[PDB]
Amino acid sequence: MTWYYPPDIASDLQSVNLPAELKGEIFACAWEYTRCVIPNYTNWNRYVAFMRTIIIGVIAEFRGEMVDVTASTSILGYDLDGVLAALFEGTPGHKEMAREYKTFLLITADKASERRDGELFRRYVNALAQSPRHWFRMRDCDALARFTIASALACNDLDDIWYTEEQFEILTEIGDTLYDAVAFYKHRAEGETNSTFAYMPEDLRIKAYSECREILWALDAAWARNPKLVNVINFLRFFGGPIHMMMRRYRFVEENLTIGKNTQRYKALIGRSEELMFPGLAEFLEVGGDGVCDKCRYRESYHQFGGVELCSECKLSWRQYLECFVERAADVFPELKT
Amino acid sequence: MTWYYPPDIASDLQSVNLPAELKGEIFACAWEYTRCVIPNYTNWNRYVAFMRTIIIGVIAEFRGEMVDVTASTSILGYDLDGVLAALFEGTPGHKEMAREYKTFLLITADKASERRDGELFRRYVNALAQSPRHWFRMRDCDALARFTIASALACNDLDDIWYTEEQFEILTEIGDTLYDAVAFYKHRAEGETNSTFAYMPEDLRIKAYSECREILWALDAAWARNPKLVNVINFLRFFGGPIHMMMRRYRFVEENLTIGKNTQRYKALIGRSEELMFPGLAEFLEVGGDGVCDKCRYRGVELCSECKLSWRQYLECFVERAADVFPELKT
Ligand SMILES: CC(C)=CCC/C(C)=C/CC/C(C)=C/CSP(=O)(O)OP(=O)(O)O
Ligand SMILES: CC(C)=CCC/C(C)=C/CC/C(C)=C/CSP(=O)(O)OP(=O)(O)O
Ligand SMILES: [Mg+2]
Ligand SMILES: [Mg+2]
Ligand SMILES: [Zn+2]
Ligand SMILES: [Zn+2]
Repeated sequence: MTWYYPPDIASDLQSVNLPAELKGEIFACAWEYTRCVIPNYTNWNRYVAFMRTIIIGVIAEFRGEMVDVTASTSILGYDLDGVLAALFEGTPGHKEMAREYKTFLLITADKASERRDGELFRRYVNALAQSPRHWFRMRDCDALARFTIASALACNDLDDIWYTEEQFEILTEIGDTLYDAVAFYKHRAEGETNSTFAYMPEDLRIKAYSECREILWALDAAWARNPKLVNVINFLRFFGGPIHMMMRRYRFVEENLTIGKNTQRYKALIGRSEELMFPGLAEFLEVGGDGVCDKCRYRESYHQFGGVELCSECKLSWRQYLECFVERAADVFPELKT
Repeated sequence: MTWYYPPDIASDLQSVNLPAELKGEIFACAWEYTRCVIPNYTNWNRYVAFMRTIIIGVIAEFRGEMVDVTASTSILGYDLDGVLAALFEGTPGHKEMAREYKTFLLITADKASERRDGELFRRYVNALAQSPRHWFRMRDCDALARFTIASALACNDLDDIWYTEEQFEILTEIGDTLYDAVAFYKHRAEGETNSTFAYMPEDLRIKAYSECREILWALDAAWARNPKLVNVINFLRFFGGPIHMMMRRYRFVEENLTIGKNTQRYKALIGRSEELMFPGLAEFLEVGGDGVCDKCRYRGVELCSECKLSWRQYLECFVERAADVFPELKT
């Protein structure tokens, strides 16, 4: 396996002590993922900037101690605010997407370090189980799903396209449900905190893929004749499982071409929430951080999922929320009712 | 489960007696295939023209009797040459792509009808096994591969991009190998005449997918900073397996989100070669028709030990042949 990627990023990470071999695999992952889920572009500078947000994120996912968004320094030799400005300067969601990405670095770096055992990560894992709507919003930011919808419009110079909050919530729910359904087994093997069907009932995993895919086709059909909006649908379609066959990050080939097998720091970051946290996350962490249910089983710190275990009365509410996805979709996207 | 597709094609096939639910299924298939392997467009008119070629093709592929390019009239209520001009007028391969398509209609509708037993089809299936280069050229046309590369350029108003014969051959070999690797099982339980790894040793299936996927990543890299060539790469990448997860035609849900389980007629049509057959097919049929190898078993053809190894060396050779054809891979 040779690692192929544009030379623009081939001398990235000069300040960073990792094997050249590993820099290679990281650069390739950012290229592969960018080309899979933003398969069209008009703006090379934004494309590469997006690639650089994936380079930092890949590193954060497996060596949290190397990435500290709180230090407000160079991150891995990159000036993060300026990379974020190259990407989104003059798009509707610049400031909010800079928050989305910093939240992703903060949480992913904590999860992939000692700091996993700290207050921020405990509050976050607990806050995931607050509610099914809360789950999908945090999972959105963990997967950079609305960040990548914003990035796909930006990289095609669509600086005038945007969505309501509820519209982002439906689009990312479709994307994340589709991915999380295909990535189930892989996520379990890893002991993930962040996988839809650690929380959502396993017996709905096939039905929920099917429903999401179908709605996606329905919105796609409704958006016909506007080729700009194809960049949003393509993100979700290509992210929602297909990347498992396409990216060397995954083991389709290896598996013989088959699919299916310190409370101060918290309070300081909460005070920096306008900088570091997506709109609403600080509230999510204050309300859900300690658990919201007496029967749900929390751990004192964080071939099985590593998160909160929902009690069976909570799981019904999760089941029921999944089961009214079509109505919740048609609701924010009236064009589906037609 | 209901069928979703732009309302532009929702009243196609008014001349065709089929249940509205099968029309719906066919419209969905064409809409879903188009969006999957041509994920961008600028030219909606050309995009609908492409969907309609897929609509006709879906119907040829399961009821050959309902499609006859030979009869020189409208096909399933479409003016075929008109859909093809809507798609390709001003593009560099209009005449060739029209011949390409017509060959697909000719061979697909024979395969899926009584004509399956004719000289023309008998010669075509023997011609598949002439050589591995021949297989990939004919598989190309059976899958509308280069037809779809051309349509991806057209649907994005790239009226001036084209490839040499050699360059299409490699591009479609990438796509057809990736697709045929993944679709192996779907095709074994179908008894396809047209599957790569019925000819290519089955053990190279995994290697080949890997290597094709690796070359497609190398090509993608080389073509960086030229957004218009993404439409070529995107076709091969999304055609080559990922459609099994994305289109309802396939069984990803139903399999629990898993992948991996007369001679007068013949001579009349050769006489209409410039109209009905891709450049060179006539020859492939003339020379290949009665088999090429004393040892190979003809009547899909079953290859001898000598031939099977020659095909092996042709697969193993792929990187060299791609780099030969596309200097951009060497660097
Ligand atoms: C920047 C980012 C979102 C992730 C870094 C690794 C990358 C780029 C993976 C491919 C994109 C996916 C599937 C992200 C889901 S977050 P996940 O942790 O569930 O991804 P995984 O399933 O482990 O690949
Ligand atoms: C336009 C066309 C070429 C085919 C008509 C039906 C469609 C739209 C199928 C999907 C496109 C593919 C993968 C073509 C392979 S032909 P095959 O018969 O070997 O593929 P199969 O696996 O049976 O779909
Ligand atoms: Mg992960
Ligand atoms: Mg078929
Ligand atoms: Zn509970
Ligand atoms: Zn032989």
